[PDB]
Amino acid sequence: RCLPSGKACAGVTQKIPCCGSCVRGKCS
Repeated sequence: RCLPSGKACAGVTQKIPCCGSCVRGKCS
């Protein structure tokens, strides 16, 4: 369920981290 870049990753305690790397509250 990793999030593909272009999304707002704002919840380190989420189900899945950024498929890539979440930076600046933005899946990069």
